[PDB]
Amino acid sequence: DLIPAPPLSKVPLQQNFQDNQFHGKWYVVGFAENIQQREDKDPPKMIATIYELKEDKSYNVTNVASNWEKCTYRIKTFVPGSQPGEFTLGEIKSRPGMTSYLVRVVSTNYNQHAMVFFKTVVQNREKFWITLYGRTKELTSELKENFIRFSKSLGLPENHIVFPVPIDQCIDG
Ligand SMILES: O=C(CC(O)(CC(=O)NCCCCNCCCNC(=O)c1ccc(O)c(O)c1)C(=O)O)NCCCCNCCCNC(=O)c1ccc(O)c(O)c1
Ligand SMILES: [Ga+3]
Repeated sequence: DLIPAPPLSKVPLQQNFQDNQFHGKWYVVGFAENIQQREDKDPPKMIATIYELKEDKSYNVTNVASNWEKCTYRIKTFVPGSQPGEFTLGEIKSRPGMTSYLVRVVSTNYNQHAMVFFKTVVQNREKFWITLYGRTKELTSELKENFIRFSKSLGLPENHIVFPVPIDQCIDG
């Protein structure tokens, strides 16, 4: 029953993607995925994803998160794909059984919010998710509604949609 990925042609790409303007810290204020919202857990803590543009035009991507022990810094590379705003994972060989990792910036105004679509295939199991990014940790009802609406348009119902809890530890860095 795991929810199938939509066809990539149904996933918008941000027109005229500006990689310099997309840089820096985004708070992951919402997310939806085909796999789960788990189902035996308190609501998750917010993470930050930091996009640093390298000289070769790929992104160094740092996920900053809080766990009971400490702040974690998980780093990967987004290499440009065929169109501005599309990426694939540099370190794909480091993911056992992974044959594909695709990123598509669906929309953004650069200084406030973004939505990013992700898709992965690992031993022929397809996973996809959408993140709602904010330059601030709080966002308007307006944006939360757009995101919910977008998620549903990709076949993700409301019980697959999660709004992480803002924290100060780790992600204020
Ligand atoms: O196999 C995976 C899954 C995946 O490749 C992709 C995946 O399925 N992501 C699911 C994210 C669902 C949304 N979660 C809630 C929202 C907050 N998270 C994100 O926005 C987000 C977005 C993208 C990510 O890849 C990610 O990890 C998280 C991934 O990188 O997470 N991860 C483990 C990789 C192990 C690498 N070898 C061990 C070294 C230690 N790990 C890392 O350094 C590292 C670095 C960057 C990573 O993204 C990472 O997951 C691990
Ligand atoms: Ga990861």
